[PDB]
Amino acid sequence: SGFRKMAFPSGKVEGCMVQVTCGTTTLNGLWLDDVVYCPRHVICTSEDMLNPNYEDLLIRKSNHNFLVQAGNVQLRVIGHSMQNCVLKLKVDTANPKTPKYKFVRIQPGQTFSVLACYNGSPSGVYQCAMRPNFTIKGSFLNGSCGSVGFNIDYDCVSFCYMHHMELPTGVHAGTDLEGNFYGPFVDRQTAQAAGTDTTITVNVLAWLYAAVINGDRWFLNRFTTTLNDFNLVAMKYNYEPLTQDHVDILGPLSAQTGIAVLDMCASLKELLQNGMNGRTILGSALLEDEFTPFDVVRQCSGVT
Amino acid sequence: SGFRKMAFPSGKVEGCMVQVTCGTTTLNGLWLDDVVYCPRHVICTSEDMLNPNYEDLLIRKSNHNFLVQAGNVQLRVIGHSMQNCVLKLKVDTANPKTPKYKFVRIQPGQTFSVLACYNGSPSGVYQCAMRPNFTIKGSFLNGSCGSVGFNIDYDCVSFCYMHHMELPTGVHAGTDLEGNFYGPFVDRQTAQAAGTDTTITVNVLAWLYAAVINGDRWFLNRFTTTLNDFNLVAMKYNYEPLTQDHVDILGPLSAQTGIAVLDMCASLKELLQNGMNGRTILGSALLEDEFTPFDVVRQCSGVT
Ligand SMILES: *CC(=O)N1Cc2ccccc2[C@@H](c2cccc(C)c2)C1
Ligand SMILES: *CC(=O)N1Cc2ccccc2[C@@H](c2cccc(C)c2)C1
Repeated sequence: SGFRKMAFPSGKVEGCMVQVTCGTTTLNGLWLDDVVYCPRHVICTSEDMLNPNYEDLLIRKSNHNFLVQAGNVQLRVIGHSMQNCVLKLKVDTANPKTPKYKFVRIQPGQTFSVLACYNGSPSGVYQCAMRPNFTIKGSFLNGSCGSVGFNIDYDCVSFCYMHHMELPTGVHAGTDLEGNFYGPFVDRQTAQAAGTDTTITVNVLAWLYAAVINGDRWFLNRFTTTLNDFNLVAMKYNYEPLTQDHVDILGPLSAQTGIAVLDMCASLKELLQNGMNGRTILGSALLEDEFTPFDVVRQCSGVT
Repeated sequence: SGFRKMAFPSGKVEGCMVQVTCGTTTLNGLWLDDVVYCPRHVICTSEDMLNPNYEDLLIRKSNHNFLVQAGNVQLRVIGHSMQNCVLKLKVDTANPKTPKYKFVRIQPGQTFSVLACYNGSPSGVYQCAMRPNFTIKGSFLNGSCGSVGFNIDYDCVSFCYMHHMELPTGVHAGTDLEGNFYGPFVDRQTAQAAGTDTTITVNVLAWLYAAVINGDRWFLNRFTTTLNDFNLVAMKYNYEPLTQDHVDILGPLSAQTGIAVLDMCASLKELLQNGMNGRTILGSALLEDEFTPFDVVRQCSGVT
């Protein structure tokens, strides 16, 4: 028992991190097979970030201008191309530690682990969620760009995020591994504001099921609700609307605990209306929304 | 910017995890050099756990009864000994992935990362703290025993914990890598209750400094306090007493922010007395105590 905000083991991703330097800018790269993926703003100076024309800036860059170092050894760059907001640097050596992998573009509400790196070296690993406004709340300082987000299914690493920037409010924006930003963000030092950071309702419900499985049951009430009634309350509290697809995904958790999804929705409704009253659920004084129903099942069953 | 509960990159520890089976019990082992470390209760049946005499149970075990599997390959056990509550299984092959390592016995309040494993395979990584009552609040199911806690300083892994058991209240107990339990716990299926889980005051203050560094400043007040005055309030709220050693350790954070330690103590005092009033600090509605002053410095500076 016990329920923790758990990240995937980072080993498979650590074996892929490299340092990429272009001129005076150093960030992180992801080395998979004979390609190193990194944010295209590695070619920019801080001054260029104000209004960069990446195709124009890239004309002045040759293969030998991208310095790629894996550990303490230099990789030879034999090609380079820009795909959306990422650069793909073809190297002459396939990464011997390349795991089985996929590039996936996740949906808001989905969680993933981030291996934060500086100068191609891992500093730490934590669990994130793609927010409903397409930002993430990470921990990223200067030099962290190029750090990646991922999920693992047994031996296959699905890369879903690459860090590119911090908004003026301290929230983070980045791309999938094809270089497409999540949300409307652009890789430019311009004021870009995030939309409403709503709460991932299906994730809160999943975490309420994890709480019941682990002994925290004080919040269970004598009520039930309907999707429409619940959603009127959810809208009022800036919670994402709950759909029948979300109810379906919670099915296994509902089955394991014997608590119908709509009954858990009514418990959540009373928690929103009445508050926690100084109490905690799984050591938290707020409703946690960065565990998906799949994460709850995985952690509660011990998937390796 | 942004502040996350971050675990160390787990790669170096993943390369050490093995499966240890004795009879019908399977748990995790830590393979360092030519020795595999695992909880001595691997020799027990669930029935034996009620009142086990480990020396007696061990007489019936030979080297060939301990089945050690690293990945999908079997290791040959050429020796075995009991050191306190851990078994040391001498194998004929040194672990080729053994990192630089130390065995450290940590103090309450110190944090570490846990790589939770099942059948020698890693399922996830999370950050823990050794509580003041010598328990940890982990996420451990049956099969997780033998999973280890650790800290990393650049390339040296300091192993500090090995998981052995869950108390009837769902909190966890284990040993250092010499087999000595943290606290008064014994590896027996007997009712053992934990003492008061007090709050790690120095860690809360460190996290309040991290909040200020990251923009969360609403809680800063116009007051100051003394160690004795603060401690009268801390005792009332089941917080650990703050010492001049703790004040000294917070010095770098006090210097970076320009907020004197005793001024932050007064802010903490008002937070304890007045509550959060529905507000959050670094996305938490309660005062976080599982970041040490060293963790705050490390994360805020990007140590790899
Ligand atoms: C993520 C990171 O480390 N940086 C540092 C950096 C170096 C060189 C150019 C730009 C940057 C930063 C930046 C600023 C404004 C916009 C974007 C997309 C990145 C991020
Ligand atoms: C940590 C873990 O997986 N287990 C399972 C287990 C297998 C075999 C014998 C005992 C145990 C469990 C246990 C029960 C009571 C006390 C202690 C020290 C361990 C823990």
